[PDB]
Amino acid sequence: TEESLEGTVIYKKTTTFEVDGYTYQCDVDDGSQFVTLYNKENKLTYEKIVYKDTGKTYIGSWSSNVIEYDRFMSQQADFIVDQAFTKAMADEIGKTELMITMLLSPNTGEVMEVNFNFFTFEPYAKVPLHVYREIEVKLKEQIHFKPIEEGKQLNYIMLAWMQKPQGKLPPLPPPGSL
Amino acid sequence: EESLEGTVIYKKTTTFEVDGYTYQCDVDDGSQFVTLYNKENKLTYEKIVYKDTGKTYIGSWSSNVIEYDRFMSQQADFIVDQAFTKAMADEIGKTELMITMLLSPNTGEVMEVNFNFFTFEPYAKVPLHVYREIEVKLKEQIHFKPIEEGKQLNYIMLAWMQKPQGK
Repeated sequence: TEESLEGTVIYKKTTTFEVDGYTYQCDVDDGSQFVTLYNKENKLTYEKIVYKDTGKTYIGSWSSNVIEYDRFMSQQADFIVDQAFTKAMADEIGKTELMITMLLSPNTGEVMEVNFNFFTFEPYAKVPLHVYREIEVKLKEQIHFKPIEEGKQLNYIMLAWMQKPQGKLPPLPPPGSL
Repeated sequence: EESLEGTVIYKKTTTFEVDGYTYQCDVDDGSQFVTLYNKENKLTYEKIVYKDTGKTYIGSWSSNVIEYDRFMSQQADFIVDQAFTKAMADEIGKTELMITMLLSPNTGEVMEVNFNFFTFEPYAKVPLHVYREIEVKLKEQIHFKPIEEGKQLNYIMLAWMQKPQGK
């Protein structure tokens, strides 16, 4: 809980990180210094979102056209991201935001893959790999949304958002069923 | 040498009346998220707000609610650790329990405690007396001084994630 950012940039160029139990790929565009960080087992990182029946591109933007809104699950995803960072990291990060992407099954709405985007000149580029791994694992374990409307027809459902860790309280729990 | 139970205890919304206390287990069927609490608790679903305005308090590392007390935080962690046996802790693995203490913004005493986990996690096989013990001990032993924004809230929420080490 007192672990901080590392002193030097970890994700500086295209690299593979083989750690105990998992491998992450770090892809860096040299001109923009934009980083795409993902479990190397992921297959959909650069895949086009299409209607699976036809291969035609899906170009909607409103999430209610692909998933049923769920307040708790949405806030829990935000909480998982926020809670992975210590106060020391969050204080060093300041106002800069991380991009997180969850790729959902269009059948079950479960999180199949997670990936991260940020720039090498941002504080996210000094965040220890185990933080990103923890986010990936927890999102995959806990989060799902019901596919609806066009979402049921896609190859996958992409939920990408910008967030900064700030030390938020956990969400109010959903009420008990029955 | 008590271990986790063989089947999930907290599978659906249920009231557990045992000799000496009653716990409510609320389970959201879609998420399989469990909220486990003493049925006498009233604040489990109460929004934390600034009492003067009713505006929601989101929580932030930049907003102090209590005076930092390392030793008191260590006692809270010790209570949670010691309530589990080594056998339970070994079966639980890396998964963490969420514990929430709700404090008086006046006295900083722990008014209520509740627990959260998912039905598919090992915490859903932890005997009820473990949670009861944690609740009782936190309420009697743990207190913090409210300061700054904490004095302005309806209640102070201290929530954390912990994997028990076991007695």
